[PDB]
Amino acid sequence: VGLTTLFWLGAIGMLVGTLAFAWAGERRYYVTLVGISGIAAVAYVVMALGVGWVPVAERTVFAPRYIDWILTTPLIVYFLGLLAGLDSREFGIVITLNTVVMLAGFAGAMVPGIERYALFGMGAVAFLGLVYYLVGPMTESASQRSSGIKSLYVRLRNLTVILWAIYPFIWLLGPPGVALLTPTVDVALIVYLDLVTKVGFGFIALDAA
Ligand SMILES: *C/C=C(C)/C=C/C=C(C)/C=C/C1=C(C)CCCC1(C)C
Ligand SMILES: [Cl-]
Repeated sequence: VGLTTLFWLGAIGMLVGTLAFAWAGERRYYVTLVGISGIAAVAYVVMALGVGWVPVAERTVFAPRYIDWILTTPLIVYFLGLLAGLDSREFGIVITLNTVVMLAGFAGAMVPGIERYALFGMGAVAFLGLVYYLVGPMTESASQRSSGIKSLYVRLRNLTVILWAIYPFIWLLGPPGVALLTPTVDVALIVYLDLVTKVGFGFIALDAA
């Protein structure tokens, strides 16, 4: 099982999700889910073709992964913000916090020296602030909606919080960090997480609709 095989698997999974969401497509929600998995599909194909594998010191960094995350994770937060009924100002805070996490990870991965752990730490701090907004203010806000919408928000929120919290550990234990986990295992774990936090996320929304 090679890296390219794992990338192709993620590509196929994202593509199936993309077509499923487009078919089922309230247009805003369905269009967002197409963007979430559609962008990831492209990133995985590019990586499957061997494009964007950047050598850094003694590790290999996958640049398309971080461009993907920077564009798709704010769309996931946007989806959750619509469910919770955020005003346009609360959106700005959480999307700003999200972008800090994603940019810090991208920069830390691309830096060869130990300064990269300083960048990782900053993303960790901003992530804790993002979790606070999901579990607190956004949950208060979602409470004002129908019982079914509130229930859907809580289920997507917990899926999001629990799984997103695993990524920094995979990053740190993998090549970008202490380089303990091997690239193949590290990639396999992230392909699984990407698929669940995007396509699984999406199908839980379809089921409730
Ligand atoms: C579809 C892709 C998803 C949901 C990716 C999520 C990625 C994260 C939650 C990554 C978080 C990170 C930290 C909290 C600190 C810095 C390193 C990151 C980017 C792995
Ligand atoms: Cl990486």
